[PDB]
Amino acid sequence: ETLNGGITDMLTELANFEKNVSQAIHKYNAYRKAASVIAKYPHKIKSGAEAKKLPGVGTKIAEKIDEFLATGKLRKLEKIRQDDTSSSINFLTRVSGIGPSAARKFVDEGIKTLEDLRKNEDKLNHHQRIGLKYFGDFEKRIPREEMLQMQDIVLNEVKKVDSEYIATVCGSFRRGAESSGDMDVLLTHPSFTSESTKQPKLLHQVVEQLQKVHFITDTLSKGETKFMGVCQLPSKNDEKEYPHRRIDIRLIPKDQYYCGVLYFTGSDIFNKNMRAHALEKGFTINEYTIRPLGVTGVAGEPLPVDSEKDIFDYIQWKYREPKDRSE
DNA sequence: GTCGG
DNA sequence: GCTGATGCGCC
DNA sequence: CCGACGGCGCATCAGC
Ligand SMILES: Nc1ccn([C@H]2C[C@H](O)[C@@H](COP(=O)(O)OP(=O)(O)OP(=O)(O)O)O2)c(=O)n1
Ligand SMILES: [Cl-]
Ligand SMILES: [Cl-]
Ligand SMILES: [Mg+2]
Ligand SMILES: [Mg+2]
Ligand code: NA
Ligand code: NA
Ligand code: NA
Repeated sequence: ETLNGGITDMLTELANFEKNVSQAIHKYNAYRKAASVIAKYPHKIKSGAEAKKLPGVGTKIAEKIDEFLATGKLRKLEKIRQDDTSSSINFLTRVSGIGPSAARKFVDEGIKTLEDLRKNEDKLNHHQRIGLKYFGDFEKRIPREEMLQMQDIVLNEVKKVDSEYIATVCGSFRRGAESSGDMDVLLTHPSFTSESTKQPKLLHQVVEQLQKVHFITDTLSKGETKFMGVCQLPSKNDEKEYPHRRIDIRLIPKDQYYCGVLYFTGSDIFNKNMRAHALEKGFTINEYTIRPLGVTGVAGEPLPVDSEKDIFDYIQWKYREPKDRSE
């Protein structure tokens, strides 16, 4: 039981319908902003009107909140749940590497279930095949206890490649979450800055060492600065194995560490809303820089940054600890 | 879907 | 190959 | 067919 749990689950469910079925990404974003502001609200919502006062709730969402508050359900969602087609499209998007577009296509050709995907593996790309192979594993959360073991493995192996590397586990882990959806690792090295890429293969050396020791087991995508893949803790004899887990590693210029760690710590909705506040203050924020906004459209050169807090400072936000950036 | 130019 | 658009994903 | 909305890495396709 969470305070306005009913409402936020309804809106979250509709968000996912819009993104996955209607391919209406802004409606997705609207529903999520509403869910977010309502989850922050410290009172029980008693009407649509009350909700309408909040930023990002308008007429239509207020009417839905009135309906749900009177009846305990939403007709629109009942119909969507009874629609086999919608339900298949939505389910398939949960496979890593099947987005809304591929899900729709698969369903159009009558591929609607996990069994159907295994029968039509030849229709899937490498990434999708891996998402399917570990589907059950990727559904499951990682207890913090395991995240700590995984961190120890990563930091130790990284140190063995070169002790000038610094690896920081971000995402929900950094936000103090008791369980995590995956492992996000921010990487820096003194040879890679906004000025110069001096050393080649900097990210590659880490990935290959983590592969050598059989921690990283599969690669979904890979470039010079981002690794997206799979890893697994070692297990003991006749102990059942650990689930395979999703891992993301991001290599950021050392001199842009605070912008990177801010981005990688999230949450996602926090980030979008911090970046949104930046815009209405005449700045733009990415994982590399905070820049002031001109007029021609263009951003100006990066502003100096010496902490996560300095970024909040530019935009008139009081600092938020990582744990206070979750939903 | 909402908000604001 | 390029530029630009799309589809996958990340926080 | 009021348009903006947060921003970008990697992979792949279109029209050169
Ligand atoms: N668990 C199973 C069952 C059957 N098959 C085989 C038999 C067929 O050669 C092919 C599937 O053909 P179907 O058209 O029966 O499979 P569909 O998934 O299309 O049938 P449905 O309409 O029931 O979804 O795969 C399989 O690989 N695995
Ligand atoms: Cl939309
Ligand atoms: Cl920085
Ligand atoms: Mg994560
Ligand atoms: Mg996430
Ligand atoms: Na409102
Ligand atoms: Na997916
Ligand atoms: Na991740």
